[PDB]
This record gives sequence, structure tokens and C-alpha cells, in this order.
Amino acid sequence: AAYTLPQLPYAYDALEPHIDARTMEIHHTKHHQTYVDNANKALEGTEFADLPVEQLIQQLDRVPADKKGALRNNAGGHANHSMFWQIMGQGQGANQPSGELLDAINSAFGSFDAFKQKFEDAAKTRFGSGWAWLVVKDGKLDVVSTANQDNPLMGEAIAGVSGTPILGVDVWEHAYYLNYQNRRPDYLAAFWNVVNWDEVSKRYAAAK
Amino acid sequence: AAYTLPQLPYAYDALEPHIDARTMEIHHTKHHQTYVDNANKALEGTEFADLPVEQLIQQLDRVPADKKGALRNNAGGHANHSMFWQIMGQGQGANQPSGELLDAINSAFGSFDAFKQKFEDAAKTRFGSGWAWLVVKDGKLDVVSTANQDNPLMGEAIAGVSGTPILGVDVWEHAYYLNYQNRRPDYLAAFWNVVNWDEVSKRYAAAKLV
Ligand SMILES: [Mn+2]
Ligand SMILES: [Mn+2]
Repeated sequence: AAYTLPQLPYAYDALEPHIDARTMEIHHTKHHQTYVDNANKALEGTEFADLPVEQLIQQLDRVPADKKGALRNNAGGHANHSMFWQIMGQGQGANQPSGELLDAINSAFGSFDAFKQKFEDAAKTRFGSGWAWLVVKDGKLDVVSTANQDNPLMGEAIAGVSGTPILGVDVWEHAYYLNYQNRRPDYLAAFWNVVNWDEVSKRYAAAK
Repeated sequence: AAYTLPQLPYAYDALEPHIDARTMEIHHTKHHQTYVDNANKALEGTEFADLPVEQLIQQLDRVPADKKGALRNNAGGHANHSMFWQIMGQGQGANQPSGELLDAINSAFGSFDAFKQKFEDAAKTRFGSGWAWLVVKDGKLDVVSTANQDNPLMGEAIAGVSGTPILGVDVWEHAYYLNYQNRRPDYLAAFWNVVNWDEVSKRYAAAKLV
């Protein structure tokens, strides 16, 4: 079918203690796997099966109406997670961006420290399941969030927000409950340790 | 302030193995506590602080607009969880209802087994955080679900569904991840073991009053 589960760029325990191996394993091999399987089933009937996922989710307006929900959720699931594994890494940096990106950040947010707050807040104040994102939007950076597996690539009409994600954090409870339980903020603070800013800079460039 | 955290009807470990003690504890003393605290902060400015929570959530259309979301989420949170603790119990029944309620269930769903499937599916197919409910609606029972801390008492306009809940299961991942991780269906199947059907009957009776 269209989609398969990407292999991770690192081992299930590469991100310890920030994220636990068990969680990485379940998250990847079950949660992501299902988004993939279920998207594949949706794409069954359709003209859309050979599209790149990140293209597919920009065309939910074009797909069969009675598939739209299923694809939004599961194609969304797949796109969101495929990104997430790639913007994390072992042994990064204290870790921060530099270059064109650090400059972008400074202009849009004031500083990296300021950006980190604005990001953590979008993430904290996201109620129920969702994601928080750093997007490029008209060449300028902004921070935003989405419900469930919604992505800014799906446009304002569908996701409530818009822009191109270059960084995202899963704040579905499955992403952090085993290690941090209710302590979402503890999870968010640990996150910064494992961001791969090389990859995020990589995408700043593209998205420009 | 308006609200406080209710005490549970049973010990944190009363529902083992179906739900683990640690989860009950965090679920009650953190998750619910926050819904209570946050609701109290919202109610601060307002004419609505002395309402019963289950009345308050039926008047979100009446409250200040800029408080509406905070209250839907947090008063919702508080109402949902206050109910949830009360419809579970230790050492129930194989556990099932009887009386006026078993009849009601038979007429609306065909049988208890059938009802359990309809309920398990509403719960399973609920995407992201939310709840599954057994509601009374025009005297007839139905099964429905809601996003996040939405409750059918908020009406169709806000919750997407309507009716009076007499049973609900939390399918926020916080409710089951420690014990079941991704296995929501395993969680749902265990739940039937700790339903208190006496309390659910009790509500059927009340909710029948128009
Ligand atoms: Mn996830
Ligand atoms: Mn809960």
C-alpha cells in the first residue's frame, strides 16, 4: 500500500533518560503502526494512494467525503510521527540551533529562551490530545498547536492553524505518561535535550 | 470556592487488578484536582460560582464568553470525574444490571451483551481524548461519546451529542496507559468488572423525571 512504518534513526533507548525506551517502542511499533495501517485501508478505494503523505494531507478537501475523517486522523498520524522521529536525536549539542535558523528565531521571538517558553506554552495549554509546532508561515516563524493528529499543512480550514511545520512535539499522553505521568511540563523541558537542530535547520531551509 | 475534590467511595486499590492503585491516585489527586482548581479560578469573576457543577455545564451559553472554554473544559472535567468515581465499585456482582434498567437496556439495545458492544465501540472509535456515555434521551437509552471533557449535559450545540449521562468511561490515555498502554480494548473489557450497577440504576430512576 501507500505507506509503511519508517525505521527509527536511532535505537529505542537512544533518547534515555529524556524519553524511555519502552515508550519509544510502543509509540513506534503500535501507535504509529496503526496510523499507517489505518491510512492504508482508507486509501484503498482511491486515486490518492501513491501520494507522499505530506501532500495527501494538503488535499483532504479533494478526497472522498466519507474518507476525509479517516485520512485526516491516520494520514495525519503517519505524517506527524514520521517527522517526530526525525527531529530528535541522541547526543545533540547545551543543545540549541545556530545559523539562518537561530537568526530567524531571534527575529520572530526575541531569543531562543523566549522561543522555548512560547513553544512550551502552546504545548502546555493544548487541551486533550494534540501537537505543538514551530512553523514557517509567509517566510516568518510562528508557534502553534493542533488537536489530535491534525497538522498545519492541512490548512486553517481543517486544523485551525496553518504554515509549514519544521518542529513538533507530541503531547498525546501516550508520548509521556509512562515516564512522566501527569507531569507534562517535565516532559516538555526534557524534550529540548533531544531535539536535532541540524534536521530542523535542514527544514527551515527547504520550507523557505 | 465553588468546588472541591470529592473523596473516593473506596480505597485507591479497591479496583485492582482492573484499574491499578497508582493510576487511581494520580487520576484523582492530580488530574481531577486540576479540573477543580482551574474551574474555581474561572468562576472567580462571576454570577455562577454557587451552582452545582452539573447545572453549570448546562449553562455555558449563559456564561461570560471569554470564560466559556475554561469552564467547558474544567467544569466538564470536574463533573465527568465526580460521576466516574461514583459509578465504579469493588466486589460488584458476573456483574450486570437488573430491574427497570436491565429492561430499558434490553428494549433499546436488544440485550446487555449487545449494549456492551455498542458501548465498547463508541469508546474504541473515540479518537484522541474523550468519554463514552450511556445517556437517557427522551426517556430512551442511547450510547454516545464526547471529546475531551465535554459531557452530553452541555447539549448538542456544544458537545455534539445530548442526553443525560447515567454511565461514562474515561478514555483519556491517562485513565489507562500505566496498566494497559495502547491496549484500550483490554481496558474497556476490564471496566465491566467494576461498574456499580446499583448506582447506575439509581441514576436511571432520577433521569426518568421530566
Ligand atoms: Mn504519538
Ligand atoms: Mn480522566
